[PDB]
Amino acid sequence: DPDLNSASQLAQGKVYWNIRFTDVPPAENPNFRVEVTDQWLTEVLD
Amino acid sequence: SFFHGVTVTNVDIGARTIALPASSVIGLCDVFTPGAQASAKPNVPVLLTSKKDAAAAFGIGSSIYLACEAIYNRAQAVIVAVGVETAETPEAQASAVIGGISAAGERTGLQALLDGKSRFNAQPRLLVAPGHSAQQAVATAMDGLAEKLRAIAILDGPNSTDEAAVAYAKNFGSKRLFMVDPGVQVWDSATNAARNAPASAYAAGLFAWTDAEYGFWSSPSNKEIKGVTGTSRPVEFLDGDETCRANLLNNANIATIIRDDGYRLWGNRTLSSDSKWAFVTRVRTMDLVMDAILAGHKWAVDRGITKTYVKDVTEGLRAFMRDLKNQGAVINFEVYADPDLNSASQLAQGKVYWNIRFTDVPPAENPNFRVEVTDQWLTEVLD
Amino acid sequence: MDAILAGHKWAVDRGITKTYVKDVTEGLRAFMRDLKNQGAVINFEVYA
Repeated sequence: DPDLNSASQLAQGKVYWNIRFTDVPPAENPNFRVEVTDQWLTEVLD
Repeated sequence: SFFHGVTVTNVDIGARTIALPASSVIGLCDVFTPGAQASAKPNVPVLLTSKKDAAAAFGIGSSIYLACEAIYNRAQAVIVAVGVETAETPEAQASAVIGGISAAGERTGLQALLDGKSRFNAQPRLLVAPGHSAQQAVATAMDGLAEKLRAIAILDGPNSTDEAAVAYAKNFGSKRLFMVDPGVQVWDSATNAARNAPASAYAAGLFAWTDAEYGFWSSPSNKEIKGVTGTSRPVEFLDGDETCRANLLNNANIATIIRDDGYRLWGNRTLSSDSKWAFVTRVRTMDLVMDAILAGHKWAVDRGITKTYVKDVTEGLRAFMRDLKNQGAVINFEVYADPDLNSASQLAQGKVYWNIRFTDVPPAENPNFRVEVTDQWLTEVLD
Repeated sequence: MDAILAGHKWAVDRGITKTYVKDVTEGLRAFMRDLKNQGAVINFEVYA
């Protein structure tokens, strides 16, 4: 820790470490967004 | 020491595979007389797979076996038949086909087709009530049933003139309704004469046949009906004229049965208000690639959003659409995880989004030719 | 114009795939190529 490791905190024996992490969320809702287009319809020409 | 010994783990991080839900189960509902020879209870669904199986459960004289005979003579597919007992008035027969729920807590009429997947694992994709769909009460009940099942409810209009067919087809406006107006004149083996069939089970044999012959992305709108020996009120389709009597019914989103004594279905438009869902082929493939993704991804409901999970759902989704492209169902596709919708706030709730964009194969309902006599290669006659 | 109309009634619901536009034109060039060496036309150009 840059801020919590002060000179007054270190002189009392306290020394702080930050452990930030992001866990793996359970994929409780996979959404699928299906759509019919006409975008690749001109690919039937050659 | 977490463990002193040999661990052998199965990491289970592969991309899975997706199968289609068979696309051809036919939901049937007509009348039959229960007795000694009809071995089915008058509201339970019966799974029928053969013509010998339909006569053993309903009898030969039943009006629902004549709908199985219309299907099994053309194709060979699964039929979830319901069957009802013959009511007194023709008005009270419509309230038995619609059904609803009973005092015993059981679905009775057309609603019993919703039990077609919980009991037989075969959800009906074609909804046919032959002869009763000509009433507006039954055909509105079959439209709401067709969205619960993601099915194509094949209607049939009245056998009156074409003004009574346009005025009947103007009531619906739903993309899961397919109407075949002119009544099939078919041979009756009980009275030894040509009776008028409702011509709705005969189109159901065509939908069940093109899935086994050409695939579920092919409209049945040029294929042939087998048992038909004529059409009541014969429609006109002469040469190429865009003002024929049968073409004016396809312009009103009604399929017809055109040729000399009725051997061609004609029309691939459903009764949709949007021009996007106009073709039956586009509605049929969309309801098939959305029930294959839904039933094929029930392994991924608590797998944990890792990098090898989002990458190995997409690779199992790109490979499913790639197996549809070279099969002939889609033309091209684009499957990708959603960049904007997969926010860090949505991912932290368990929601993770995928986009599946594709184009169906549209039925070539109007192949135009542009012939011209020119003089461009006329100087080629010099050597 | 009456041989093309009566000879393409198989293609009125076949579904537009890449093997359909390629194989209507392949049967349409062969109709004109067999009409060219027969002597009815001089040259042609069939294309989508």
